[PDB]
Amino acid sequence: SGVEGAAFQSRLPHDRMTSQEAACFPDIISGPQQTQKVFLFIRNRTLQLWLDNPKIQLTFEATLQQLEAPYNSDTVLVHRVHSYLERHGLINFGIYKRIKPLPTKKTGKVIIIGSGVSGLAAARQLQSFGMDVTLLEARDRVGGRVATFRKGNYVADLGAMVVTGLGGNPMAVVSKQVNMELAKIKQKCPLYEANGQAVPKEKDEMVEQEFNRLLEATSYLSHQLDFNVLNNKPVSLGQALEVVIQLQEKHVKDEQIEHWKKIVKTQEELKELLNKMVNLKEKIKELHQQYKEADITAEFLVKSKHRDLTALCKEYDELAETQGKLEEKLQELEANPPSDVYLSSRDRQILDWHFANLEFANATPLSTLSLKHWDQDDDFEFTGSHLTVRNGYSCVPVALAEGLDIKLNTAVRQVRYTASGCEVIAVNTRSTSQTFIYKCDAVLCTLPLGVLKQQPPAVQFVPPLPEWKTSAVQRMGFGNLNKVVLCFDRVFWDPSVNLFGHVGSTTASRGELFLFWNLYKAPILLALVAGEAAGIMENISDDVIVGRCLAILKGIFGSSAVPQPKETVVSRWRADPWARGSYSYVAAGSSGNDYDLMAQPITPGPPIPRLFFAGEHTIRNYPATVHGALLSGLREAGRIADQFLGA
Ligand SMILES: Cc1cc2nc3c(=O)[nH]c(=O)nc-3n(C[C@H](O)[C@H](O)[C@H](O)COP(=O)(O)OP(=O)(O)OC[C@H]3O[C@@H](n4cnc5c(N)ncnc54)[C@H](O)[C@@H]3O)c2cc1C
Ligand SMILES: O=CCCc1cc(F)cc(F)c1OCc1ccccc1
Repeated sequence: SGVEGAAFQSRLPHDRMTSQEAACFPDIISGPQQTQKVFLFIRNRTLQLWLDNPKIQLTFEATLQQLEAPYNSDTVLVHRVHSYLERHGLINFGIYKRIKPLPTKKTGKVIIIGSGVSGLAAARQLQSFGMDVTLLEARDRVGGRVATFRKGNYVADLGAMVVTGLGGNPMAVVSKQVNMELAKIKQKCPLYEANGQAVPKEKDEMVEQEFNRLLEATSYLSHQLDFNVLNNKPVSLGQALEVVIQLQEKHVKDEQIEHWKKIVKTQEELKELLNKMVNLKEKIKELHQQYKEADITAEFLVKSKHRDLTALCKEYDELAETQGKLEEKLQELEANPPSDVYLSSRDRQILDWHFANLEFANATPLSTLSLKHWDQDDDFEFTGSHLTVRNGYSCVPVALAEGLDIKLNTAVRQVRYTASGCEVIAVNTRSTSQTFIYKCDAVLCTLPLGVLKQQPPAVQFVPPLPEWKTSAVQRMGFGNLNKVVLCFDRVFWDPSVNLFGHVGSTTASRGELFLFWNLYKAPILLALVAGEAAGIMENISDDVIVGRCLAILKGIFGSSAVPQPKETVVSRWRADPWARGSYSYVAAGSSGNDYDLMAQPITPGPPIPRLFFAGEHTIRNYPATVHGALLSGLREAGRIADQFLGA
């Protein structure tokens, strides 16, 4: 349906009130059910008006004018619902044409640290709400971990590049607003072994299905058997995977043992039976001779010796009947051995590609992921196919930056917050002698988790952050993932596949250049460096790592088919001082709850909150994504306006 679709697209149940709405509308939840349905229709229709045209501000008046009778008669309720949706960034978010120009006198000063998607999303909200907002950004550009390389006709994303399903995804709104060219990813992903040979289809399917089985077994261990703690330590996904593989190997060795036992027993029966048949020949050879050694007692002696001879001969033919039914049982047993091994050496390498793919998705070696919680956010996945941004994902933060007071090359060094306000201290990155002091009423910190983890600290908080916050910072995972960009003047790969895989030769290096992406107008290939390889490869120069790419590609397509690239770029996110990694993951011994602790604002002791937090590491249901960063900025903007302008 139409207004039901609008609730779904807003990640809301179309036919009941959320807890958040119950808090804000307690008179509605406690009142008659009929009025609750009116509330839900006003809410849903208001979201539909916005989602149907997110390029213009949806005002209260225009909401009222487009509601059909009887709904356009309860002016007060319509206003209450519009204001609530607006305050929480469910309408009039992103970048859109303002109908109401900005208030000329501001109310409250907010310093936002960092001009990534979360800081930008919050900044636009707070500016719409009539506040004085300034973003301090250490880089010479906006976007943070959205970072697009552009040169000539080449476009390639070094940070985020994939939009997950559009159903429920706020990026569907921003896409319409910014005019992103999205393109669905084709799922075919052929694999090539380290010698460049294609993986045969049957081995590809067999190994992939084994990967699915092994992973489901860890989830059974975790969520049915509650094997999550061992020797007082949290179990990791990698650790659980090693256990389920050990049991598969045990199973192979057992069935092998059973099979050898069947062989041996059959051999022993034949050995015994032949020995018995031997003695029966000796017994018949002795009688067959006493049949030639030969009257009335003689005419009856032949009858008796023929009766005796041919009975042993019938005994012997029957034993040769069992002799065949045994050595034919032996013959098919030797021809049907169970498997020698669980995984052939090549099978294992292929299985390690699927693990590498998973270390890509989580940005970290599997031995670091929480067995119990590594996928705690699964239930919030959007619907629809995934897409890539053919024109470069930077179009989103560049569009969101329009009209904001943004200070580039301005690195925050110290954040001071008291019950009387805040001071942010920053230095010019092009001239670190120049110092700046920004006074404000509130600070919104969107610093990446990697920067918050840095010891000694990059940014100093005065007073120091509370222990409950720093230990959450300490527990949470912050992973790494890197990309080599290869720009050619000609397409030598299969233009109709967006993905192909390189199967590494060893487990430890399985994430090295394991996945290639064909996404762009110009002849560009992105290769991923995942897992353990991601951090280690940053110590390799561009030319050497490009050379290793070209060797892989020369192995797959032929040495003469691969020309030298015209441009190359290599990300080093861990070594990047303004990121120190790629994105959070749920570390063993962490949980979703640490994401909630990260979102919690700080209040100076006895008072009102001064220091606020946004960023991909602060949103439990959508971590490590652009849409999660965006949603987190909208959330903190609502919280800050509630504090400084009233709920
Ligand atoms: C390699 C890679 C691949 C990814 N792929 C997937 C994908 O395809 N799709 C997806 O949805 N997500 C993906 N992500 C994750 C996604 O990009 C991030 O979750 C999101 O961009 C983070 O936004 P943020 O606002 O939380 O942080 P950021 O974008 O990092 O914003 C924080 C900002 O603070 C700035 N800053 C740092 N230190 C200081 C300081 N001292 N003073 C001032 N400013 C400072 C930084 O420069 C930055 O601009 C990927 C990320 C990376 C790096
Ligand atoms: O390019 C960087 C990948 C960024 C990323 C980080 C996430 F936490 C979740 C994602 F959806 C995602 O991007 C698409 C993706 C989906 C599944 C498996 C791997 C990647």
